[PDB]
Amino acid sequence: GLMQFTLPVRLCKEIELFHFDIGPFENMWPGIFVYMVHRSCGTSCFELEKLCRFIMSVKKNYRRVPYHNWKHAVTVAHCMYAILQNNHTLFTDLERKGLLIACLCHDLDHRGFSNSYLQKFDHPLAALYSTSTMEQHHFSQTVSILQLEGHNIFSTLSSSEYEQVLEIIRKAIIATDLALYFGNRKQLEEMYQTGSLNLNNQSHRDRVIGLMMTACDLCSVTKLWPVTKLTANDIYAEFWAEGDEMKKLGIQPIPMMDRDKKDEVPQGQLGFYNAVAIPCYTTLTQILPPTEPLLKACRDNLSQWEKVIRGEE
Ligand SMILES: Cn1cc(-c2ccncc2)c(C(=O)N[C@@H]2CCN(c3ccc(Cl)cn3)C2)n1
Ligand SMILES: [Mg+2]
Ligand SMILES: [Zn+2]
Repeated sequence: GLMQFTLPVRLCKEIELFHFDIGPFENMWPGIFVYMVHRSCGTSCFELEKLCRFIMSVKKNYRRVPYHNWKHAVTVAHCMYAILQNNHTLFTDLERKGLLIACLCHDLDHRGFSNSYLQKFDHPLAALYSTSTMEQHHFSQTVSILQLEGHNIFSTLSSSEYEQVLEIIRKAIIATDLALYFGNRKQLEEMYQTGSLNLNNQSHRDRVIGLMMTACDLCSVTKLWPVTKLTANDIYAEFWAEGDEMKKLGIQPIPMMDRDKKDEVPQGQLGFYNAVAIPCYTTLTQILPPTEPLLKACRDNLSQWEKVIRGEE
């Protein structure tokens, strides 16, 4: 009950900002997660012992990949923490619980390869789950860990509440399949512009939560430029590895995954900003006005990639 988590002064103040970087000290990240749960959810939300064990079993189930790793998980959960803290009254006790856990679990057991590559490889997972292949696997790994002895962090919920939170988690993890993002954001754009967006409508809440998941997943593009630039190295380290595995299947990869084409990266980034990132944060800011600092930072990074292209860096 009375056993609070306390960060050092700099992290105490900066953890509240959208552009917070969790740091290189891996042993501090569990603690930073529990801190976020306690302030976002309460000190009564989860049994500490159950939560600690759960977190450690989650960490162990992320692989040693350049980008889709334990650090990405914690980084996505922080961006959701920042959203939820800036939007106190909008979300239910169940949603706050579920969404931090969904963010921590969203890339469980990622091998660093796209849905596309699994399907072209003919991976077993592409037979078990024909769409959102990796995301259905992430949800299936999340249920696994929740079902280890001592790892049921939701044990104090009723049967029906437990079913709702696992449905919040299922939808939130599926929503991280970027292929689903474009149509979701368009639906949200019309609903907002025609003033029919209704947050008591559950089908509507699910779409807004979907877009929050995309926002949190892409939050690399919302950091300060030195963080954004160095994070791009880890992302393209996985893209080029996949490119290499495509070329082993006898398939020319897209330029995004071809290391021979590292020259076209700065133009590649502008398209991403213009086609995904800026639209994602713009729509998020219309629906949830206090998430504007995400759109501001993303625009700052677009300007930096236009300077790279101009050779101002
Ligand atoms: C799934 N996802 C996440 C990210 C992400 C996230 C955070 N920082 C950066 C990229 C991207 C992403 O950058 N992808 C675009 C899509 C096209 N692309 C090209 C295209 C041609 C060349 Cl030569 C180089 N990159 C970059 N895609
Ligand atoms: Mg993913
Ligand atoms: Zn992710």
